[PDB]
Amino acid sequence: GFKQDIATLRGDLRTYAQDIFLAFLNKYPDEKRNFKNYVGKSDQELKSMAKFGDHTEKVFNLMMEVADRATDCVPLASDASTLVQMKQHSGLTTGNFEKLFVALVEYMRASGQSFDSQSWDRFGKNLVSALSSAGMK
Ligand code: HEM
Ligand SMILES: C=C(C)[C@H]1CC=C(C)CC1
Repeated sequence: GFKQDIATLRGDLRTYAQDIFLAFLNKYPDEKRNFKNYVGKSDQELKSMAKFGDHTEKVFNLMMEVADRATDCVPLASDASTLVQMKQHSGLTTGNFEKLFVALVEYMRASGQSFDSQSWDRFGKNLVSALSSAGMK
């Protein structure tokens, strides 16, 4: 289920984080705007941009903590505020997070693994809702 999935992802987090974030940027190429340095780069190229591996892993480190502290795929309001109140998310809307979670769920669906993809989809919905409530537009 969801908790085991957090363990699975954490066991190879660098690899999952890159592959899911790349799935996100390739499904929604306009989202590369948020990361100028990423434009005109193949996946392999991105995977050798220091900022890429480090921002991606830090995104997934914190996403797995927020997932771990959730009850029934509902994140802590305190975690939602943090994501809203981060200066680097100033430009962001819940739409940015929507699309990340659509790509993550689709990645899990297409994987050969028994990810609880329905739980991740509810998690993404609930986090978007929490982000709105915490003041993201
Ligand atoms: C659960 C979802 C997310 C988490 C946990 C998260 C977490 C983080 C963290 C921890 C940082 C700081 C990393 C660092 O610079 O050292 C960061 C930076 C940033 N995040 Fe997010 N993030 C999430 C979703 C998003 C989404 C959906 C976007 C855009 C569509 C985004 C855009 C950015 C940008 C642009 C930066 C700074 C730019 C850079 O990488 O140099 N984040 N995020
Ligand atoms: C495109 C990727 C991997 C970005 C994810 C999050 C941050 C903060 C920058 C790298």
